[PDB]
Amino acid sequence: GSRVLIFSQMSRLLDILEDYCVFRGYKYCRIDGSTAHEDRIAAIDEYNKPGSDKFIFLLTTRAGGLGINLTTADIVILYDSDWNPQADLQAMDRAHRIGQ
Amino acid sequence: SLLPKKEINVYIGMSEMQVKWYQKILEKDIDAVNGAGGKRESKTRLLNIVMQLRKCCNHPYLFEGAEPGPPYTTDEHLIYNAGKMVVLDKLLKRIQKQGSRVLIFSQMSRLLDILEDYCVFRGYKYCRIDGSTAHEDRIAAIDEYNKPGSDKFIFLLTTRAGGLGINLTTADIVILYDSDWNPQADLQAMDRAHRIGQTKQVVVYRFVTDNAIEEKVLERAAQKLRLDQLVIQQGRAQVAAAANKDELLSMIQHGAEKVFQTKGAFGTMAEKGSQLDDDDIDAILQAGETRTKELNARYEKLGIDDLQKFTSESAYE
Amino acid sequence: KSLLPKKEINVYIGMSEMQVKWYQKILEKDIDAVNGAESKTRLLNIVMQLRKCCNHPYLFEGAEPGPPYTTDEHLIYNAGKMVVLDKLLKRIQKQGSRVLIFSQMSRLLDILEDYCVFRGYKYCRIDGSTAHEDRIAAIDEYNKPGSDKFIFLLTTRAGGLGINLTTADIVILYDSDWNPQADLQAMDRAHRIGQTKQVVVYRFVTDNAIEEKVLERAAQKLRLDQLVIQQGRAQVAAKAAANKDELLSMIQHGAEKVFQTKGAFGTMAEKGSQLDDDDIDAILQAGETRTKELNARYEKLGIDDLQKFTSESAYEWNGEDFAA
Amino acid sequence: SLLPKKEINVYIGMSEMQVKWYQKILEKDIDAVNGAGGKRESKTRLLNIVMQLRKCCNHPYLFEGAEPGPPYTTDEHLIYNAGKMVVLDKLLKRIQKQGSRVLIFSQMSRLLDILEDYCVFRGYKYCRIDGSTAHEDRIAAIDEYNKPGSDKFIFLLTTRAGGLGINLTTADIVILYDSDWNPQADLQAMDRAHRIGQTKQVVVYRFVTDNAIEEKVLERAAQKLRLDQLVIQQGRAQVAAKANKDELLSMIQHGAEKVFQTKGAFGTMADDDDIDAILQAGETRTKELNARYEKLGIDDLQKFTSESAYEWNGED
Amino acid sequence: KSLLPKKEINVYIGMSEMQVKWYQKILEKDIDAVNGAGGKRESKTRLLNIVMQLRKCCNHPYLFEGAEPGPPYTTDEHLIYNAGKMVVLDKLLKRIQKQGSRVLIFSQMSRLLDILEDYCVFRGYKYCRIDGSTAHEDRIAAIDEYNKPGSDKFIFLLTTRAGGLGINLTTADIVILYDSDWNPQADLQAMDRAHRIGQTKQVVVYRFVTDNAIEEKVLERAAQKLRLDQLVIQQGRAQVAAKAAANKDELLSMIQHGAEKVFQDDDDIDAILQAGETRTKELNARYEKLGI
Repeated sequence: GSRVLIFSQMSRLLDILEDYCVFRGYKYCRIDGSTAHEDRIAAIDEYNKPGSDKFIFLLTTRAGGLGINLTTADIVILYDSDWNPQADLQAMDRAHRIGQ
Repeated sequence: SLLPKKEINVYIGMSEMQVKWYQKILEKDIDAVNGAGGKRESKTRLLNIVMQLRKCCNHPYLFEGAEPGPPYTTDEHLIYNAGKMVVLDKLLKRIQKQGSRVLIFSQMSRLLDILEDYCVFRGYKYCRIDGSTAHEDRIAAIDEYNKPGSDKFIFLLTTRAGGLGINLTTADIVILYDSDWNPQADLQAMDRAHRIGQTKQVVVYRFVTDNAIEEKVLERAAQKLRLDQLVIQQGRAQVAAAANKDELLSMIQHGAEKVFQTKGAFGTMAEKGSQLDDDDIDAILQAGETRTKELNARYEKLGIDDLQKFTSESAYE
Repeated sequence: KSLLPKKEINVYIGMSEMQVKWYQKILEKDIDAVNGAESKTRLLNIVMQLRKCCNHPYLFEGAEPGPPYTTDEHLIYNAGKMVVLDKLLKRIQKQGSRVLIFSQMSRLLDILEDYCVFRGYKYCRIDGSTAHEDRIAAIDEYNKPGSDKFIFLLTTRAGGLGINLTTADIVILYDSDWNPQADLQAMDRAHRIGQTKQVVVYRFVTDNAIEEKVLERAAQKLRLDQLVIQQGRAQVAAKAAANKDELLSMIQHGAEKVFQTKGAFGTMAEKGSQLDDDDIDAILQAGETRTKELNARYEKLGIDDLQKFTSESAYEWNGEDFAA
Repeated sequence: SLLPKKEINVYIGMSEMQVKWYQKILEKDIDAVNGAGGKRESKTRLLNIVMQLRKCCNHPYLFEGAEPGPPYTTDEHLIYNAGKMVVLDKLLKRIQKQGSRVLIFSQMSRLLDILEDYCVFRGYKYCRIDGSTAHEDRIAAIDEYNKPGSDKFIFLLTTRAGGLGINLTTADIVILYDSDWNPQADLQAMDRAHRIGQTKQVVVYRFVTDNAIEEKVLERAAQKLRLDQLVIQQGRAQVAAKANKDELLSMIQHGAEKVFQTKGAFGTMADDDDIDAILQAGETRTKELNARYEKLGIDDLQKFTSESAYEWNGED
Repeated sequence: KSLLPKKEINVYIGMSEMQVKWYQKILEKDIDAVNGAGGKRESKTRLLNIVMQLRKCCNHPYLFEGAEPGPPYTTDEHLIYNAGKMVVLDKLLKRIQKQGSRVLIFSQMSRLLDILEDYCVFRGYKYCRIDGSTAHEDRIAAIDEYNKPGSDKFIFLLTTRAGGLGINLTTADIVILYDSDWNPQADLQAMDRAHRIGQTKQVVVYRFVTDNAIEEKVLERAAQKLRLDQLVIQQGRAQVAAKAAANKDELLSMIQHGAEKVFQDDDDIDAILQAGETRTKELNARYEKLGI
């Protein structure tokens, strides 16, 4: 019953995970960080909607910005790591913050 | 692994004798007690009342002519005439029974004098650092209590006496007979036994005269302690309020790929083309205010731990 | 009196086909620094050129169609912000509202001057190169009851202290200052004591370009300034000594119960002078309980909820005069 | 058109003679003034002290042996030994000048005896009804004051006989020397001038001894008046607590249109996630409903009587 | 001890396809009163029946005879998916039990508790029941069975009638009002079976409401009845203060006022009326801002 955020340095790796989530029939949203502000607002709220359909959320590590909330997920997977330890540390803090 | 210390407020009452002296102190200057006189009065008058109530919450024998009439003996009245002594007597007894040793701190040296007579009365081996104690003396006092297989049991100190960095990890219990006005002072006295080298769980007991002046004293210090934490935790804010290479690099690279992709006009211009009817403007303003709310409600809620840029971020690679 | 809070709306704007060409040209002429390779002085130039492009291509020389330089509709449709502004001003006038227009670049106000003349918009202007007697002539000519003027062009760092243009209700920040406190001064030329109507502030932001990223970094420093404010309040209260009233509340606490007490007080009354281990276990149990409850009350007071004596905020004007 | 009345408190000091007697009252039972008696104590002991301070705030001559020693003569010290009488003299002097007629009420019949001797000293024509006055007598006193071309100018009355349903609109100024514990009794005296038939503006002047017992008394009556108003305006809240023909129709009709249109299932029927959406949105609608109604008053919740008179359908 | 204020949440529910058919059938078989043709006196009685039949429909179609497929009647999944409230209840109970909470379920209709009884056995929920039936049904025995330490029970089915009898059910923390009583004080008296002295957890009250149907309009009329009842209480309290005579403390504070200070021109005479009227308007302002 857990919900997961998955972070990556490479947007073309998330392209691979997109085809994976379709191959396994997983519901998901995605923020490249090279998306749009309104588009990623929708991706956030749809994942946090009380009663959300989605299960996985595809993210790039430095994408969302500061202080977005994805506490409706409880597990974070860092597919690969940033050079700066804070970028990964802030990726965990999407889930590990006030409201979790 | 150093275990976090256990700090417990032990709320104590007053003996019948203390109530008599507590009433007299309040009575001898009842005008200032009820808040009478001018607002121009210097702080000296009220502060004198605070001192007397503080001494009275410690031990009545700090007032001359209090101890039962001449000749003077050192017996059980030294214990049962002060509520803190009664709680301390069974507390110290239980501390030695479990193989624990204790540091006892106080603000007043005349109270440690009272505790000296208590320790001799009960046959407790003890050491004392006063703040009126020479350097070579307290060195030997530290070593005596820290000697392996030490004879001593209680260590009597004033909250300020020793100085920074002295080590008393051969004790695991700390008893604050009375509290200090600045919380860092009491916190430093706990860290005489709660520091690297301490193996056992440090427990700190703080004697507090419930429903009197010392309970109200304690709330203020707890506030000033909470204030200090907010300052220290926010100490990173002013150094953050220039521009990193990456910060300047992110400003330029932001949306630059989408610009190179574009051959005609950008968003608002490509979709509508430099001509805007009322409906198109209305969407622009509704979309902006919505993005404005979500942006402000996201950042005005943040804390220092999210805004603080690590120094390793400058290590651009 | 009642001063309605200011409504600040970010208006995200695209770029014209001409802007895209120059924006690409700027990125291309120094693609080496854009890629990642060390001096920020090289980057600070790229930033300033991109800001000019987000504002107007005609700020670059040779951009406007060659001589003669004629003022027509091309002054508008070649800049994304101008297209939005022309229709925004058109609606502003229809609803009987007057607008102050600020900018970081005086050469942009020059572009807006040519626009106002081309559209028949009566205007005034304070450039920070404007004499005091010439400033006061523009202030009064704009504020006089039944005034003919409609637009007032000012530089964000014009540096007028205490200038009053409350006869306008709309403020448009054509581009944004790197210090959010400077823009808040420009807002508080209409949104100040004396304003009777709803102040609406439009902040033009070039979407999906450098101006959108600057917008986010401004909110970060804007919040950090609030945190410094709160650290200052918590710092002042922490070093503050007790008042005569604060000392009084400490002395008076429980004084009535002591006068009420004839025998012993509290613990010494509950089980006098000799305490078994069951007595100590009850004191320590309730004592550790009251300690946790006491800490919980104070562990919930954060910087964002501090007793404010002076009511400053990073989201209102500093009173600081920004004459650069 | 009946003009609303102006109510003005006149805060009055006391004379030195009043001060000495105000002290003597508190001195003669300073143990009770300090409140050192038992709770078995009947209200009488403290009520006696209250009455004296009321007598003192009115006029010192109400005490035995207070007025200067024999002989008892009507002089200026009848006016300047009482704080209220000093202000009353100039107020009566100015009211008489502007062609207005005044009703003067009081609690104590022995004070009307003092105003009895005062109006003789000043040459004011007057009437008086004590509440110890006969019926046919107080008809002649009412008519004499209300007869066209009346000689009288002042009307002395106790608050007892004021509230009987009588009519004194021929005067236009009401002076309350002292106030009753029951505020609705003074309002019975104000409504002697301020009622049907009054042609001029009715102004009520209330004499209050500032910084004394009468100032605190004024607050107690001001509370009881506000309490009286709250209970009157919320009175119909109980009959409203005890269904219409229009409510039953709206109850039945609420969703009937949306129901008839349905061809499958209804709103939510047409996952554990599916329950978290309902509970969250249901809590939101609950907040707005409770906030909207729990802030309302009887002006809204009260059903008018004509609301039960279903007549036709505004929207078929 | 700390008794947490109760969280009351309206759970808005739709209707199944079967309910819509019956809800329409009720409205259709009696359209003259619904359209307003009822008249003066006869009409009011006809409308009161339609209300009660719609409430039966909002509860469960099987309350109407001939609704459930003919004899025999077996308890399967059709007992749940044919009623909107049952679907929400089935998953809500699934969450309530999983988080270790025990739930009281109230209802206006005992024949609906009959349906809920068939549901609990169909799902394996241990339960007790009080119908307000005083015929050989000792309600004391079920209370003790539900409160016993380490109890086997999970659900307690009650009629809103039998709830307000001074019975104590503090071992449960969740109350679900399947349907609501017309008198709000009856439901509040039903909530206090769990939310009373003895409760240790946060009491949450779920009120099932059929959205966009008669139950939603009833919900608003209940908010009216609940709020003005508070006003009558406030009037009663305000009534005592107006009838109350002064206490010994009230008399002493009146006497002591200014006692210590005593022991210690027409332009101007007009100033009293200015200074007095200022204080007179000021005095009234303090009390006009009180209100109930």
